[PDB]
Amino acid sequence: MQIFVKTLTGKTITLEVEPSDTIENVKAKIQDKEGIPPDQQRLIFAGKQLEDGRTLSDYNIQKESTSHLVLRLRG
Repeated sequence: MQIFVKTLTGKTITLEVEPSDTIENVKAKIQDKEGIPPDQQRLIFAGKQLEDGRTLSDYNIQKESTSHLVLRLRG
């Protein structure tokens, strides 16, 4: 499935993922496109920060017809 990530400029990128993928795995894909290491990424979905050891399904991100996440820089 596809997800959209609002980057630090207010623009977006797209990632291809699976619902059971871990948050850490998603951050690795964001690092590939944006050059921000996973330890400096904060991902927000539906107002909640996503935890590295959790999966996308833990947050029901796949239930939305369009999956919208927001990237913030730690610090």
